[PDB]
Amino acid sequence: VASGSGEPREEAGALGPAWDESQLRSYSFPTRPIPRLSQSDPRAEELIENEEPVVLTDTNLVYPALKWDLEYLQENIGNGDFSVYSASTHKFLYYDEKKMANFQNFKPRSNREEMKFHEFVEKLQDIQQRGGEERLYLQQTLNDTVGRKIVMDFLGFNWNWINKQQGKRGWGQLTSNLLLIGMEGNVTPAHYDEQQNFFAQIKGYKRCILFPPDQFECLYPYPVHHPCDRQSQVDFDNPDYERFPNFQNVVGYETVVGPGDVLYIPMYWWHHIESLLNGGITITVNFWYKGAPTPKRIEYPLKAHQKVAIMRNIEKMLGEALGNPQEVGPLLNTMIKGRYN
Amino acid sequence: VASGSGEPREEAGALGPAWDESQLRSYSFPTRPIPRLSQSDPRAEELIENEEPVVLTDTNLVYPALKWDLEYLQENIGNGDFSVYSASTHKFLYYDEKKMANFQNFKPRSNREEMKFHEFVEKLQDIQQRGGEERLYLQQTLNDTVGRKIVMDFLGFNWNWINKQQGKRGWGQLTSNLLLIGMEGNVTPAHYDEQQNFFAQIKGYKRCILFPPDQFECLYPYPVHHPCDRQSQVDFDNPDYERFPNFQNVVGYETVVGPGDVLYIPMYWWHHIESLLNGGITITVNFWYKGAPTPKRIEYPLKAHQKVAIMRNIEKMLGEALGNPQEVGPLLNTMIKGRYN
Ligand SMILES: O=C(O)CNC(=O)C(=O)O
Ligand SMILES: O=C(O)CNC(=O)C(=O)O
Ligand SMILES: [Fe+3]
Ligand SMILES: [Fe+3]
Repeated sequence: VASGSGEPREEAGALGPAWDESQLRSYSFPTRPIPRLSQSDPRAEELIENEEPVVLTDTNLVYPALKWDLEYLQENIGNGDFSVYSASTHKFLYYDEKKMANFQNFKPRSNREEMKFHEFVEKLQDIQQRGGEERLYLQQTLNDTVGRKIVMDFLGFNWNWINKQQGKRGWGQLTSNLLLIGMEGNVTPAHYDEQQNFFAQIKGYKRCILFPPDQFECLYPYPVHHPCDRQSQVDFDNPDYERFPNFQNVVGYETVVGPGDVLYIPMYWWHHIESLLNGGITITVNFWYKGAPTPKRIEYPLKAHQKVAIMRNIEKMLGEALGNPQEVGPLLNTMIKGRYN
Repeated sequence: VASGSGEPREEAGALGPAWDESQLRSYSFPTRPIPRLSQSDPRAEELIENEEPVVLTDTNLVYPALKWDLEYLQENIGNGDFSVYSASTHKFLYYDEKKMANFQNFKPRSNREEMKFHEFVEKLQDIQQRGGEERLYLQQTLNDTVGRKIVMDFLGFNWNWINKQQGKRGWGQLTSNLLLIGMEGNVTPAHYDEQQNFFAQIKGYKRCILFPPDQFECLYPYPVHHPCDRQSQVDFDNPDYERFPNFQNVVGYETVVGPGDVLYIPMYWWHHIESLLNGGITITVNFWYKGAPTPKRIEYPLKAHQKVAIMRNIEKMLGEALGNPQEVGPLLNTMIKGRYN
């Protein structure tokens, strides 16, 4: 019942198990499986409408990209610049660079580097070819500069299916598609995003651990003005139960995605994403949409995510009103001690 | 230097000390004196402009009322209804009756009773004449229904002086004049008001203990939606240092006012008001003015009182946004734990 990602699937044509238990990292909390369903299955429509995650196995969303790999993409993607994140651990914490102004004691552990696709490939290879232990993770928004064969792939994505989704759920516009290409073992630690995400897996296998927005009190996000806004403060490999006691009560939903699977990551749901150990490189492309417009009159009882939005806005307005984000904390405490705690 | 109210003053004509040390209650914190100055003294103007308290000894503000007493007021004040607060302790905690909706576990210890001036006097007297231990405190806004001799007194207040003050400080309009008539030993426990107050003493002696708005963290006001909004949770006679640890650090300003003295109580300053033990009944009339309009662009550094206003507004908006004031607390805590504390 806490079966996490379940018994690994069998590759077609008796090519054996897709992955095994030992490619997954070990964590302190339990999880139950995300459902894997066909896009024709009305349970899947039901899950998406209710803003619960579902892995869809047959959308054909990025069918033309399943041939993508490093060689094919070097050949075809253009001479635009790609953002490449760097790290000396498997954990790639990310920084909002605009917020770094306001936190001096904030030297960064994952630096961005702009480079050309060929350079990233070279750099990956002189690491492999020399056995160094650094890690890279290309994360770049698909845009104008990409070459023609890639623009044809893109155009062959299943827009008929995803636009009907966008229409049915009343979401806003497609804000972007992020192209992600990681090394085996890379982790994107637990965070939430404020848009709806269809997360289309292309090459390799990723274990995705999701927590509902109602787990906010177990995951201890950073302050909103901090550069790690929206990321959990808890180190999942070494959790500090003294600072984060409710992380002892956290319960997640997990799954392992491979080529052709699309994971719906609903807005505000926490997600922790790991490229399987010793599984080769991973490729994914996501689809971010603004969420449906927020309705005319509030309907009680509020959803968890709207309480999350409320907290964010309190922190943001208070930061503006005090003229300094560093004063948010002291004031919030003055507000609650001996009054609300 | 912590001399509190100082060596008691001598009544003119060798009528002896106005009051003595033993008419004052004993409390845990230190205090320093509020200055007593003449309204001609430019230090007093300076204090008022800077929103610091000053006792003015010679304004003649309510000179025609110094003849007021129970007999004169029964004779002359009309047949309007007077609010009379009741209590079985010296401590008169007050309730905002509109806020009682939202706190069920809120039976009240000081009930209001409407009555005619003659009834209040009778009621005082059958207590005196029978030696019961209940306490009353008439607190009523001066208005239309008062009789002609009282309206003449009123008209003879020193409007020339107080309107020039109102003009010079850019305050808004006179919102009201509260008439207060207390029994000896009555206490109004520590609270703040959001208007500027000239507090004109008429009969008897009151010890006024003020704390600056920056003592908010030592005085632990009730939640804003509570019926005791703006009052301190701390019982000054039996202070709970485990719930209110910073009450151990509180420092106040004190003074003893008598007939003819006017105490400026600046907006947001905490005040605790006690009618001296065994000093007879007290009479006071206050003058409440809306504070100056809040300036176009905020000027950093903010004043303490503006941080207080900011806290109030957070509590109020959050109560509206959640649809229930009882959820304010839980959410504020969820917001700060493991994030800002
Ligand atoms: O794929 C990853 O490692 C990170 N992806 C996301 O967090 C996302 O798509 O929102
Ligand atoms: O005089 C009292 O006992 C109470 N007065 C006040 O709190 C006031 O004038 O604001
Ligand atoms: Fe994300
Ligand atoms: Fe008051």
